[PDB]
Amino acid sequence: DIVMTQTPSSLPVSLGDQASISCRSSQSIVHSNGNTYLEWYLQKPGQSPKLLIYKVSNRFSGVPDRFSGSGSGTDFTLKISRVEAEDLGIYYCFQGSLVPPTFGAGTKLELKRGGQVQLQQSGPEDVKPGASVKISCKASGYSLTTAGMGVNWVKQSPGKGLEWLAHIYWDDDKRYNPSLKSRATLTVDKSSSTVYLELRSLTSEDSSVYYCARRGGSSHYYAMDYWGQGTTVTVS
Repeated sequence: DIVMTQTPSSLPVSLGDQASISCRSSQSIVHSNGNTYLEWYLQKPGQSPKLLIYKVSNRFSGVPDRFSGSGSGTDFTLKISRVEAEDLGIYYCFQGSLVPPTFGAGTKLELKRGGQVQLQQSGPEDVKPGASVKISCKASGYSLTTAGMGVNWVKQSPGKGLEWLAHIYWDDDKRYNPSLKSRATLTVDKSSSTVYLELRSLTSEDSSVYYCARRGGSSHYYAMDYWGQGTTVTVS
């Protein structure tokens, strides 16, 4: 099992400053075919994460020239040349090359003090311990069955960071994270283009925000280029 290590935990900066974040893997992240799948995501304070960099070197569309991938092998570094007010948030590094894809611990960029594809998620669910939940993600602006498309489910707990939960593929290949102890079930409604995640036995540990994200094409190297706004699940 693979562990991403994000070196700076904090790294406060001032506007217009060089910024560098590092990520290091417990094993070589590379794939049987010619490829390291490593991504950099930005999460601004009140919002879902968003894709910055994929295939370790590549800027996703809309991402300004400030950002650069600059990694190889077991060691990768994201760099911002000139920091702007927009660039403030928590940065996560992500490996997609192995079976339980793992996120980095995060790095929070904060100011120094002084001197049309869309994914829609169902509403919040409050439930009692032992109960079950079914949350939905409705994709529009594209087709779930298009080659290369997939849907990842990722969970964010307070303080526990980002954790990968499950995946469904355009051929309806469904894979889960053994951490869930087979309590998860993915299903699909093709005509409504809606993917359903079901959690079977709930404890307070399962209380988190649940995001669904689209693994992009083979063009984006299966980086998650579009995210839902999240669904808050709360266990009494």
